[PDB]
Amino acid sequence: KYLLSPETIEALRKPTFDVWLWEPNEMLSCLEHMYHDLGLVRDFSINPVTLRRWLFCVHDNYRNNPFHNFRHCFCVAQMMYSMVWLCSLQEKFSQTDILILMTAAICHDLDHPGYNNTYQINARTELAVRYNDISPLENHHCAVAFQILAEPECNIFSNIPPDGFKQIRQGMITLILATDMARHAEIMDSFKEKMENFDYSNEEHMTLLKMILIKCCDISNEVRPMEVAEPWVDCLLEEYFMQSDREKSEGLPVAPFMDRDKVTKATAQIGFIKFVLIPMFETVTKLFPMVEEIMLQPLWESRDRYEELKRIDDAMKELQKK
Amino acid sequence: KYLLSPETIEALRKPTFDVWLWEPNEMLSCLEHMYHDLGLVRDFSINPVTLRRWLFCVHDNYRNNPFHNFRHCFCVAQMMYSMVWLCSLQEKFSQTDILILMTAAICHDLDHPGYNNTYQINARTELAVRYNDISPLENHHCAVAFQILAEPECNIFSNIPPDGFKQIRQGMITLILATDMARHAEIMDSFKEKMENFDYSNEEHMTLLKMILIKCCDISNEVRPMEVAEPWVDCLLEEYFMQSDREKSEGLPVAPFMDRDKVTKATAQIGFIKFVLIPMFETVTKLFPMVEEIMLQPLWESRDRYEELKRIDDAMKELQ
Ligand SMILES: COc1ccc(NC(=O)[C@@H](C)Nc2nc(=O)c3cnn(C4CCCC4)c3[nH]2)cc1
Ligand SMILES: COc1ccc(NC(=O)[C@@H](C)Nc2nc(=O)c3cnn(C4CCCC4)c3[nH]2)cc1
Ligand SMILES: [Mg+2]
Ligand SMILES: [Mg+2]
Ligand SMILES: [Zn+2]
Ligand SMILES: [Zn+2]
Repeated sequence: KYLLSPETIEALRKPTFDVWLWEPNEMLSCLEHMYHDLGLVRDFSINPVTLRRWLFCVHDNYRNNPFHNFRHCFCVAQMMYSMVWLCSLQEKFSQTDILILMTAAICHDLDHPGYNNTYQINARTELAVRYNDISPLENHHCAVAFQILAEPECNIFSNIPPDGFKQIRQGMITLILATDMARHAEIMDSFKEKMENFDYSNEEHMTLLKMILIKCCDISNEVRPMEVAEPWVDCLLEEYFMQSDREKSEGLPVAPFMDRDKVTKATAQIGFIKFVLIPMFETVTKLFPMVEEIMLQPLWESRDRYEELKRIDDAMKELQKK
Repeated sequence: KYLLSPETIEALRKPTFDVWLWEPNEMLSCLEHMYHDLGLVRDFSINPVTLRRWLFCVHDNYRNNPFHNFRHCFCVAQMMYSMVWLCSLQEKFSQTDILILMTAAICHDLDHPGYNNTYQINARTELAVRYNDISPLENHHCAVAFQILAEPECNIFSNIPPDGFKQIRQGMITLILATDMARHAEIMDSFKEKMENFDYSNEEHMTLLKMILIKCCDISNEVRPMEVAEPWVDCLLEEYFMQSDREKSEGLPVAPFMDRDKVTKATAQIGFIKFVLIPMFETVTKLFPMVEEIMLQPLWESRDRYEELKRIDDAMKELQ
């Protein structure tokens, strides 16, 4: 099982990579390859043995949730990796920025519990109390990421000078905190503002672009081939129901899109695709045209397919009406 | 002792109150009085007994630092109390806002370790790593505040509907997080921006004002009579120097303004009074003119005194 075939290693570079075919060790090997392949091990003097141990801690710090598990972690990092090639991001970003994008992608959901921020806050959990209701999950993911890096045996940054560490740390924090969907509209507005006259030499412009990139990868499941993308919806709804169930037997509010009685696989995706994914990737296409064909296309197909599924679903519902 | 006298109860409403005369149990009694006096106990159905246990928990959660200790906590709240009367804040703010201001003031520095954010961040402390370098101390103060309020025996908000709690919690977090001096100019800029045409109806305007109010009380030591204020400068430097020593000892960056070899009592206060205190109180005076005579005058006087103490210091150094 261990040892990636050259076929796999080449497939790893595209958004068509079948993320379900592999097990922890294989995905870990793939992640390891990405760091070597992108020139990060080289340019940052990353002890290659430390790189593997680090990946092991990361994996150990992910929970067995239906959706927010290590495989999701792998999907986001693999999609980021695909973006780097598709958009030749190495022509626009320094290696440090590439390191930040990949590492934040891998760490962005560390120790996720399976219940979102709205639950944390409403249920006044320890995390919501610790972070004063401000992106409790994302703040936690960052903290865990750096508690891991604080451990010598897992410190892939041990050979980077202090100034570079601070720059990397700051960049990662910004990107991980940017994955909080509550800030989606805000961040999209900020990006579309800079978008009027984007400037690659403008640090603030690049910061927003990196935020949009990790955001894109985080919710990119529907960009993948239908057979690869569809099973994720079930995983998502499983986790969502696990929460709405709890919020119900606790008297806490319940979100409709998480309601076991109102949400279907299709209605869970149609809106998300039309008003979240497509708009975001469209803006990104204004910067990278190749994105439209490789990523906006599968999104359009997915949207149409789900709208058809919804009609069959509505038909069955009509037959259940009394 | 813990039974405040009529004289004490009346003096407690002015910024001239001598905070050094009382012991913790007496200060606790004073704080307790403030909640009854302001109508917070009535209007929020605070169980009087719970109010006492809570204050005891707050007190227990402050550390014995030379500056950031329970007495600092008391000064800020006592100054906020003074302000409510001086500016007639109950005419401008709801009882919920008064509650937010008073409770935030009391909890704003909970469990402060005696070393600022720069130290937490540079030493990569547990707190800095937990808060991702974002106002680690203030975030912590706020977390402890609600960890205490989470305990049923200390929950002074136990009889407040959920919607009220949320509005209060959000308010306190905003105010406690606003006490990070790294954000001083930023907050002053936003406030002054609103001040171009202040609107008591505008919630965003009122949020900034509350932020400025708590900020004023937090660094209001020099507004107090010279005899009350003077001792604080020594507590301030003691704490500051404890940090710079440690930083030197651990090979960490040292901030000149906290450096034991460069800071004198006069240089510590002059700039602070002239560029932080006065400008901030000047803007507030625009909304509350009575503040000029009660808080600015003491400031101008302290400024002039410390400026003189400086010329004397320089002449003494020069003489050698
Ligand atoms: C605007 O903030 C939002 C936060 C969560 C959602 N969730 C959805 O709309 C649900 C019903 N559908 C959905 N489809 C996806 O493929 C997908 C991928 N990620 N996510 C979620 C984004 C938050 C974490 C999981 C998805 N949600 C939608 C919007
Ligand atoms: C602009 O933000 C700043 C933050 C801290 C300082 N500190 C100082 O200037 C020191 C030397 N003097 C000073 N005098 C005071 O009466 C006073 C009261 N509080 N503080 C500090 C405010 C931050 C916490 C302690 C004071 N600092 C100066 C400026
Ligand atoms: Mg997340
Ligand atoms: Mg403080
Ligand atoms: Zn994620
Ligand atoms: Zn303070």
